[PDB]
Amino acid sequence: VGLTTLFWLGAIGMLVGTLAFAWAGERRYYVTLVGISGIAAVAYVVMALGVGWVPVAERTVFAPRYIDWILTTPLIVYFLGLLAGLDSREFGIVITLNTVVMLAGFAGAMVPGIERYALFGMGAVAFLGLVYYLVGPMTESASQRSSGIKSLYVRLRNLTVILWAIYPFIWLLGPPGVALLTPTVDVALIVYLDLVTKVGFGFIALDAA
Ligand SMILES: *C/C=C(C)/C=C/C=C(C)/C=C/C1=C(C)CCCC1(C)C
Ligand SMILES: [Cl-]
Repeated sequence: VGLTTLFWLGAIGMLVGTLAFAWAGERRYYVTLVGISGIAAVAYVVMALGVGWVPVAERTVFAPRYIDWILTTPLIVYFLGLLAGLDSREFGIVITLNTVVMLAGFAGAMVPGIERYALFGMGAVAFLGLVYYLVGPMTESASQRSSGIKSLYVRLRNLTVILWAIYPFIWLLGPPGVALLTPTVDVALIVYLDLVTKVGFGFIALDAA
């Protein structure tokens, strides 16, 4: 099982999700889910073709992964913000916090020296602030909606919080960090997480609709 095989698997999974969401497509929600998995599909194909594998010191960094995350994770937060009924100002805070996490990870991965752990730490701090907004203010806000919408928000929120919290550990234990986990295992774990936090996320929304 090679890296390219794992990338192709993620590509196929994202593509199936993309077509499923487009078919089922309230247009805003369905269009967002197409963007979430559609962008990831492209990133995985590019990586499957061997494009964007950047050598850094003694590790290999996958640049398309971080461009993907920077564009798709704010769309996931946007989806959750619509469910919770955020005003346009609360959106700005959480999307700003999200972008800090994603940019810090991208920069830390691309830096060869130990300064990269300083960048990782900053993303960790901003992530804790993002979790606070999901579990607190956004949950208060979602409470004002129908019982079914509130229930859907809580289920997507917990899926999001629990799984997103695993990524920094995979990053740190993998090549970008202490380089303990091997690239193949590290990639396999992230392909699984990407698929669940995007396509699984999406199908839980379809089921409730
Ligand atoms: C579809 C892709 C998803 C949901 C990716 C999520 C990625 C994260 C939650 C990554 C978080 C990170 C930290 C909290 C600190 C810095 C390193 C990151 C980017 C792995
Ligand atoms: Cl990486």
